[PDB]
Amino acid sequence: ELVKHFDANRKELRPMRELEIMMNQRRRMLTWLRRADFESYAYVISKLGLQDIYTXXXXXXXXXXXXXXXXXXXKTNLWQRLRPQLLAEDPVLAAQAVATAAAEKQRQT
RNA sequence: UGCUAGGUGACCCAAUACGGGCAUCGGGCAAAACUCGCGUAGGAUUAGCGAGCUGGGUCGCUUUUUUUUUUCAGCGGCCCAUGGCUUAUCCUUAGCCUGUCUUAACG
Repeated sequence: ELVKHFDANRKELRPMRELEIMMNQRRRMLTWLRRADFESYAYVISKLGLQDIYTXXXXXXXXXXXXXXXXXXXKTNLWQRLRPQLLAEDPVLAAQAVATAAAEKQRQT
């Protein structure tokens, strides 16, 4: 609901720090819980439907079939960078992004 | 592989009588050569490595030789898995360690 609010409001700045605090503590919680109780980890990111976000390294891929996804660069504003990360780790938000993109492109047409 | 001692000689030299060289065998211990575990000058005004930059298969990788058992590497050619590192590369200083001097010691 905050990412819906935050394509709605762009120039908000105070609890966007709090938005970062939720994203970072959620990352801490998954990366702890995978080490701690793996069945609960898999259970939750199947029920919510989330990918793996755990950590010259590999992000715990399988034995074979080593499909990969790594992004490293070779001055920004806020929401122009905080939007595609939160789109990137979460597939439901990517689905909402492509759905509202098709919605606006066929609503303007 | 290299030394020293042995034992052999259808060989050569020496011998008022006998030992040396020369070939081969094998006992003793030995070097050599390779591999990896770590250590190691600073520089971001060196940030990507202009590269096979790492790995797997295939050969080529110039010898059989005592009983159940025995023989490295990208080093080159070919495919191929697309990865390997990130003080990685690049620069400039510099042989390295024990040493010697000092400090009470650490340095």
